[PDB]
Amino acid sequence: GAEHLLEIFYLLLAAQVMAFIFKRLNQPCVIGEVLAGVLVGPALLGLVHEGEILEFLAELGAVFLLFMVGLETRLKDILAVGKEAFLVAVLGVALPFLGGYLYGLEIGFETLPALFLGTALVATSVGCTARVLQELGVLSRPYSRIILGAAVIDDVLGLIVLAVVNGVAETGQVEVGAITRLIVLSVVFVGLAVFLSTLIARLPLERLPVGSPLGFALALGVGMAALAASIGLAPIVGAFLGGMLLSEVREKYRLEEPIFAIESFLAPIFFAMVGVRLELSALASPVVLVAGTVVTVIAILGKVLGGFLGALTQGVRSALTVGVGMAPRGEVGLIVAALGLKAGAVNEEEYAIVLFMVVFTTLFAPFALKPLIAWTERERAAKE
Amino acid sequence: GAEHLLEIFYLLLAAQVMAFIFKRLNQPCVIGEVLAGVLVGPALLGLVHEGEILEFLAELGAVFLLFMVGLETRLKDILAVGKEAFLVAVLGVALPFLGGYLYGLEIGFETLPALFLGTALVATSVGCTARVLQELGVLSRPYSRIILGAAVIDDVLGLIVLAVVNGVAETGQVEVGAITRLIVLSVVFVGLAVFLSTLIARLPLERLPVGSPLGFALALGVGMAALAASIGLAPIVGAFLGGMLLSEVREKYRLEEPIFAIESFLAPIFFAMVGVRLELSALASPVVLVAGTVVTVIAILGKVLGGFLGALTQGVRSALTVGVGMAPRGEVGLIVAALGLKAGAVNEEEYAIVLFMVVFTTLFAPFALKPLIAWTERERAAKE
Repeated sequence: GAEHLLEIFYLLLAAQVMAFIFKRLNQPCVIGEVLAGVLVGPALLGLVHEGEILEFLAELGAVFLLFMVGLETRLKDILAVGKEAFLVAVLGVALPFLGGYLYGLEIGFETLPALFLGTALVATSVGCTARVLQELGVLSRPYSRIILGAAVIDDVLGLIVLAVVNGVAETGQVEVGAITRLIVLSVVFVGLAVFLSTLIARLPLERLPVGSPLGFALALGVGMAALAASIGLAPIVGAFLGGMLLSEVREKYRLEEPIFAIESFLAPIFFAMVGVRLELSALASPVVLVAGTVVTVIAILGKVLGGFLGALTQGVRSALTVGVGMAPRGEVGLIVAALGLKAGAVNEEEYAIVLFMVVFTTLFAPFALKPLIAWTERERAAKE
Repeated sequence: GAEHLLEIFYLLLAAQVMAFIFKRLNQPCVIGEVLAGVLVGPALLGLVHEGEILEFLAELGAVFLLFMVGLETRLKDILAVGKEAFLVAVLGVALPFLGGYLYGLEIGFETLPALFLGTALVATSVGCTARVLQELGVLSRPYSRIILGAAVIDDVLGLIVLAVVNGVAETGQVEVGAITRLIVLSVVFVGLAVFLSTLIARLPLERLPVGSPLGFALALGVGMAALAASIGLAPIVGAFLGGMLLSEVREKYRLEEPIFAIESFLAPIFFAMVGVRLELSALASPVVLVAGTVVTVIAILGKVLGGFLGALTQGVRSALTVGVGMAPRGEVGLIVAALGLKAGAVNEEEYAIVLFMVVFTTLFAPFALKPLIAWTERERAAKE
């Protein structure tokens, strides 16, 4: 009711104000839209509290947020690259996950809670890294295609891991059987989506008893997510594949703009509500600060070697650009933390740590990647 | 959760299918988007049931639906007319309200429930009537401006009535004092909005600590609705005035399209959920059919004289065009019925009647108004 209408108004308003601040600070994405949630949240103001309704508008936020990403993914542009991206993607999953789990047990975690920190480090922000390259306008360059190409695959792998970890979360001590079934269910469904998505362009929706091409995209997006839930996979990342289907007809039917108008509404709520859950005790906690800073460096170095050994193919100057470029975590890492806390496998202390590092990784991207792209362009300006 | 994601998917899907059907039947608006709700609803299929979440997504639907209308209202175009529209608007409120209340007591209603049927007959669909004139492309003609101009004012008056009726609904036997306060609160707030809205064009949002002109429109829209609720006025119609503010800067900042992309998402849910609440007993009820058909004719004739005596100024040929043009009820009439049922002042039998006539009035508009506009154009083609 009007209880929540108010609450939403304070969420949107605070997010707008915090957004104007951070764009003026030249820190593009997924920072102020959280701290705005902290601000308007219980911890500081308390104009908004977490209700079941505002928890759902946070789901649609994450759903539409990854639906937008799945809509902007071209499977022509990626295939010309991804062989070298799939080398980075596998390293992108492998290196930081161990960094989370191994280091996690040393901070006194259990079996399950340790896996969640790893999965939180597995993810990569595909949204923020693209934003950085857009202003530079350098994205057309190949070393940018690898980073984004890997980031797409990596986020899909971050789902399957998270899905398995949650399968072990729901039911403890789960045998490898239920795990292996998710891996098969995931791979086939994705491959079927990829397979179907390639067959979409040849099939216009005109025969479908549909009232308009926008409506069908939505109805398909929510349906693809709901079906993913019935299979026992995260609905958030079940919509991303529903957008891969429509990514080829993206321009033809005029989708990208309106679907972004919806997403630009709901996506703020998701990032705020994640900030709402943060605590005063959580922020500035003596052990969290140390281990939070440490695990952050573990995340970077893991990505450096992962973005080097995997990107080693193209060049030295390029390999470094990929190592730093895969640094940001952002959206999915929150969908991990957000998922883990609600299942009850994530402690308030852990949630602080995850929200601590994602902030500092996103802070690190423009302060680092920006001069490197310049230096790579210089070396290529000589040898061309 | 995935319970509702599913439910939403069946709502959107059914609405899309029912929309393709009705557009093919040449019955433009707010018919299949309800019966789709009946279809997927308990009464027939039962894939969707009414939860608290899907009741809220029905509110945002009605909110964004009237926010869209308030955004498309120009206060330059209206002022050149409205003197003759305000003659129709007052008749538009006066005639059918008595038709509801007087006739209502004869069907065995009480004091309060009788007022709701009247208020349900007070409203006019501004959305459907505009749609009809768009295809004909005749809307630029003046006799179309009166109908729409009156329809805008009428819907604002339909709010204040409904607000008073609800004030008497919440607390029984309410003294004229609390009623008179709402009338003052309503008139001033609207006049202030109208006053402010005229002062908006001179003031671009550029100085506001805002991240983007879309975000501010939303945050303002929800805020204007939430503030309306705290005053004890329907939030649904508190957003309409928040869009009047932005109606002058409508084109400048590129709002109309994206805000319609959101509304084209949420607005279906509102019309479906209204259909969901309908009953098998409600549909095809022996007394409902009679009184439902009767009160429908009472609604038309009330609008005929109201759209004649008020529109009598321009011409005979035009006066008839207005009488029929004000026939459709649509959106707000549901917001009445929907409001009345939840407060508990509306019986299942009454809800049937209101949803019965709005269907038959909307059905009546194209089957009637269409040839009349032609005949008015012919008489004007001779005398020009």
